[PDB]
Amino acid sequence: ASAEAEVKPDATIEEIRAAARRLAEALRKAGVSGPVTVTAEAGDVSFSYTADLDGTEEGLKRVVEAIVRAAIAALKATGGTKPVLLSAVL
Repeated sequence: ASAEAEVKPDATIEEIRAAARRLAEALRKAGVSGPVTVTAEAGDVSFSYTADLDGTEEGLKRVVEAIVRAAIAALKATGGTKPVLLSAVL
């Protein structure tokens, strides 16, 4: 019930979404269902959201969009000069 990816500061939006889909896809690969709390950590800031991972494709895309939301907040808050640790906990 845990997944992490480290995103480079210079990352494109496609790269961020790729990381997000890897995290949600790893959570999908345990038969594991429930509220997922996602977090993006960068420097001295952290942002978290909760998305329901229910089993539907639509739940997966919700979780992905929460991850990408948190990630962009982190990169904006650190000026795109610091790596971002994406994590998703179930």
